[PDB]
Formats: sequence, structure tokens, C-alpha cells
Amino acid sequence: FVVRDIRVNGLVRLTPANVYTMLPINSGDRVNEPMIAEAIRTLYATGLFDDIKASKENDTLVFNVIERPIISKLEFKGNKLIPKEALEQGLKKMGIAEGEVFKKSALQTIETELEQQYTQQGRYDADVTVDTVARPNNRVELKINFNEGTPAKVFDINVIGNTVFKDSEIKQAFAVKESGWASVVTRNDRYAREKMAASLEALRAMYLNKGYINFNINNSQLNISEDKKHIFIEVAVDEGSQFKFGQTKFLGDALYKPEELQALKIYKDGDTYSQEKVNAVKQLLLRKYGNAGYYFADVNIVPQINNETGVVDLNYYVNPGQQVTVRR
Repeated sequence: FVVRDIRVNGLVRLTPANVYTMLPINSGDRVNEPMIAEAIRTLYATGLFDDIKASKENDTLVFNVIERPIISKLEFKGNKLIPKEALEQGLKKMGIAEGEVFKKSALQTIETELEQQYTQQGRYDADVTVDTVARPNNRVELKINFNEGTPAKVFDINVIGNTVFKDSEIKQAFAVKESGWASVVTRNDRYAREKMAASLEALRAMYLNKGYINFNINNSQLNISEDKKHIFIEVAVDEGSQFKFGQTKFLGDALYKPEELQALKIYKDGDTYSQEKVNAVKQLLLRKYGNAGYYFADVNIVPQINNETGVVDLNYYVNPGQQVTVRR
């Protein structure tokens, strides 16, 4: 292979003479793999190409390239909180500015940096999306849309008496990532009351689903710091011992339920207690009665709890109420 000519296809802004100068290979030189790779390498060094491939078309050396676009303008939509100048100055350090070569692989990185700047301004739910729109003469416009989220809060959740669940699990029970926390000013506000009640209910549900029927919250405390940044939460609980399912008894007015099956599919005798399983049985019974025309059916649950054996026996007294065609 003696190169009698070299052609390079894919240039828009870059001139052919420029690339020929950049190319270590010249017309008339004998080429090879260590040539061509090196040539591609130096072209890849340029920073102006995204992809380069080579071919040998009948003693002609052919490069097929993709030129990277040039940033024409940066569009900001949703930056009411941060002035465009400051995050533009942040953008200049990574090389994203008007008149710069744009690398697509760094696109998400740009987002990250904006998110990583919108944390030093005290915002946690930062989400920035960047759209590239093509512009004539191989230019590109970066339309960046911002989503501030809610003001960030740092939590100091502490639970006294937790010897079953790992601290991450209780932290999740508190539902840290929620919009309600940002709207709380003081600890006796309605929002704090509702959020604390929901979190304590979630903690209680976690304990009741694991078999801790005697679980009882002892005390709770929420503390906010003026300009609401740090929230301290104290929850002292009484775990109790773990309990297991005893014998099931569907007394009262089961009638429209043969037995078992669904109850046994949910749970069996001797396994770990769970409030969710009992509620599932209750809602199955209520659904069956509702489909049969009993729109006011109820299930009353009476437990016999033996703490020494740790065994709970459930009695389901179901009250169907009046069938609809009886009243109408």
C-alpha cells in the first residue's frame, strides 16, 4: 500500500488542509497499521473528533470522521435562584461555554456539576436536564432546564430501644425525602404533627409486621433550628418480645367462607405474627361480603395474647350487616 492520495470525509468547519497538516501521513508515503493508528491517535488527540475510521480504497487512504460541534449559546430556563453568571463561571472551568468544542459523553457530567453546585446553595432535590439543538455550520445550542426541588434538611433521627432493626430501616420509616418537611417552620405546626404521626405509624407498622405486638412508643420529640436546616428527632420505644401466630378461629358470621386456603396462603399456625397478614385476611373477608351485597360488613378481631409462650390466638367475629335486597 503506497498512498497516492488521502481523502478525509466528514469535515464541516475544519478545512481539509488543516487535517492534512495535522495528519502525520502525507501523500506518497507508504503506510501501515502503526502509521494509521498513530494518525488516528493524533487526530483523536485533537479534541475536535468524536469518531474516526480508516479504509483503503484502491491505493487511496480514506478517513471517515465525525466533527464535534461548537457551543453557540447556553440557554437557561428555571434558574430563578442562582444567577446565570455564577453557574456559567462554574461551567467555564470544565470548558462548557460559548465558542467551545462540545463532547457528548460529558453531557450528563455537566448535569452532575450543576447538581453538585446546587448543593452548596443548600438544595437537595436538584435535577437539571440538558438538550442539544443543532445549529447551522456544525454548531450546537445547550438548552439547560433546572428543577430546584425543596430546601434541604439535615436529620438527626435517634431511636432509643431499637434492638431489632438497623438504623437505615428506621430512617426509611421516617420518609426523609418528602416535600412536607420543607414546609415546616416550628415543631408545634400542623405539618410537623402530621409528619411525626405518619412516621411513628410507619415505625409501629414495621414493628407490628415483625411480630412485636406489645410494641409501644414511649416518647417523641422534634426540634427545629430557626432557619430550618437541622431537625433533631428523638423516639423512645418499648419493643416488647416477639410473638407467633396461634390457632385461627373465624367465629361469629363467617358463613360465606369455607375455611383456610386464603387464610393459610396468607399465614399459618406458628409463624411470626404480622399486622399486615391479619389485615389482609380482614380485607379479603370484607371484599367477599361486599361483592355479595353486604355494603356495611365489619370484622372485629379479638386476640388472646400469651406472653410467656409468646402466642397470639386470633378470633375473627365478622358482622355482615343487612344484605342490600333485604332493605331495598
